[PDB]
Amino acid sequence: EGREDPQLLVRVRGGQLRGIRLKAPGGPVSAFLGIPFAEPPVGSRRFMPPEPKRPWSGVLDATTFQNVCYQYVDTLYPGFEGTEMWNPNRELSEDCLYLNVWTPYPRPASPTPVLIWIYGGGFYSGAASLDVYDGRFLAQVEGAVLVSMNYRVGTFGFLALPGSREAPGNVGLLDQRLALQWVQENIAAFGGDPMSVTLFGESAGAASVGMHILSLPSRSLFHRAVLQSGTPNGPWATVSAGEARRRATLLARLVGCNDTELIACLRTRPAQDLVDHEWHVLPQESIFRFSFVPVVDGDFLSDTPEALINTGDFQDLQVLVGVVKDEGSYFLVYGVPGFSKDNESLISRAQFLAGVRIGVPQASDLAAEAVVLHYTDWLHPEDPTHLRDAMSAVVGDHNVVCPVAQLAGRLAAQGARVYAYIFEHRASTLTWPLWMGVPHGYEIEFIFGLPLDPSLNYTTEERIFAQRLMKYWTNFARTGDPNDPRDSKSPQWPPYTTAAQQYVSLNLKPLEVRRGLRAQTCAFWNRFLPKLLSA
Ligand SMILES: *[C@@H]1O[C@H](CO)[C@@H](O)[C@H](O)[C@H]1NC(C)=O
Repeated sequence: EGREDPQLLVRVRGGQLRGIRLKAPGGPVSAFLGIPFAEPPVGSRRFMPPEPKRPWSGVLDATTFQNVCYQYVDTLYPGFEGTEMWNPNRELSEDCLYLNVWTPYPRPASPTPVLIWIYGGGFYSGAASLDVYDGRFLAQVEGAVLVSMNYRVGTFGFLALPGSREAPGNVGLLDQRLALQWVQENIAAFGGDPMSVTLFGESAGAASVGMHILSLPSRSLFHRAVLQSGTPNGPWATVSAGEARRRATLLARLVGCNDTELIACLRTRPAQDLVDHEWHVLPQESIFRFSFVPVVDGDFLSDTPEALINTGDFQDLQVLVGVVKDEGSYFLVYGVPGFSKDNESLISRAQFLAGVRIGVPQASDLAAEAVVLHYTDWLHPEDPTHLRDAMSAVVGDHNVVCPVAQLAGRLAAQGARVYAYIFEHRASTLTWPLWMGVPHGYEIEFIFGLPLDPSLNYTTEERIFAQRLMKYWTNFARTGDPNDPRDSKSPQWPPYTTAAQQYVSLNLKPLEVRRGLRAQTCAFWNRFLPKLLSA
C-alpha cells in the first residue's frame, strides 16, 4: 500500500482486505467482495458443519465475487433471460463460502444499520453474486450496510443421515449462521452497527430467515426479520429426519454407495455426480418440491416449524412478510403438462386434475378432489382461462400464500410486530409471458433498486416506485416500522393483527390497506386440509 485509495483498506478478524470503489447512479460505493468466512468445506469436510476461516497474511483482494456453491444449473429454456438471471455467474466450486459487503463511500461516520441478504433457489441453487442482489443501490441511496453470503445448497448443503457425525444435516443453515457471526464480530470495521442487524431473503431465503428466528443460537445474531414469499413452515421448506435418511441413502445407492462408511463413500464422489442424481430422489412427481432441504433434526430445529411457531414466544420480534400476486405461475412450466412460456397455456379440465396431483403431491385422492372442488368455478367448470389461473393459484396458495398467512397469524397472536404486504406490480422489463402475471421472484429487482440504473430500461414511475420500496425496507431495518416518521401525507401501513388482518398493496399507486390474506381459501389449506389427513 501507499498508492491505493485509503478508503478501500479495511482490517477484519482474519486479516487485511482491499475492496473496490464502485459506480452507482448517484455516486460511488465501497464494495468488499469474496471475503472468506469459513474454511473451504472441501474434501473430508463435505457434508460437515463449517469451521471458521483461518487468518490469512497480506492484503486479501476483495474486488470480485467469489465462486458459486456447486449446484444444479437450469436448462429448461436455454438462452432465455427469464431463467438465466437466476443461474450461477461465477465458477461452480465446493470452495464457495465467501461473503460480500457494500457500504457508502466514504464509509459512514456514525454506526449504520446492517441488512443481511439470504438468497433463495429452493435450497438447491442460488448465489449472492447475481445482478438482482446488487447491494450498490441500497448502499448509495439509503446509506445502508449490506451483506450477503454464499451458503451450501443441494446435497453439499443439506444431505443428511440424522444422528450421524459425518452428515448431521442443516449445514447450509450453519454456513448462514457463521456469516451472521462474522457480521457481529467484523461489521463495525466497515461502519456497520452490529446492534442493528435485519435479515431479509426471498423464497428459500425467506424460509432461512424464519429458521434463524426459530433457532435459539441464531436469535442473538439479528434484531429484525423480513420474509419475502417464503416461510419455514409449509410443505417444501423442511423434511422429517426419516424422509432425509431415505433420500440420503437412495442418492447414495444411485452413485454406487453403517452411516460412516456410506458418507465416506459419498465423499469420494465428484461434485457433479451428486448434482446429476439430486432430482432422482423425490417420492412423487412434483413441482415446488426440492430434494435436500432443512431437516427437523431436534438440534438446529428442535421441533417442526409448525410446532415452533404455534407455541413460541415472539415478544420482542419485528417482522415484515409478504407475497407477490402470482406466486405459483412460474413453477407450472417446470413439470405440469399443458403449461409453457411460449403459449397462453390454456388447459382442459383433465390437465387441471392432473396438475393438482403434481402440485399437491402429498394429497390423497380425497384431498385432491377437495382441492379441485374448492378451486373449480362452478359457473364455468371447463373454461381454459380459469383452469389455467386456478392451477397457478393452487400452487401459489399451497406453497407460499397460505404458509405466509399462517406464519403472520401465529406470530401476531404471540406478541410479534408484523407488517404484511402483497406485491402487485409486473416489471415492464419482464420476459415471462403475460399470463404469469406478477411471478415469484420479481419484486426483488425493485427492493434492490435496479430500476435506478438508467441503463436497465425501466420506466420513470418504476424508478419512483423502487425508491418507495427501498424507503420501506430500510425504514423497517432502522426502526422496525416501514413508515416514515415525518411523512404523514402518504398513507400509513398498519401492522397485521388477528382481529383486523390488515396488509398493504405494493404497486405504482399509493398504499392501499386491505383486509384478510386470502382468508377463506387459507382456512381450507391451514385448518381443513391437515384434518383430511388425521383420517
Ligand atoms: C403450449 O405448449 C405445450 C408444450 O409445447 C403444449 O403441450 C400445450 O398443449 C400448448 N398449449 C396449446 C393448446 O397451445
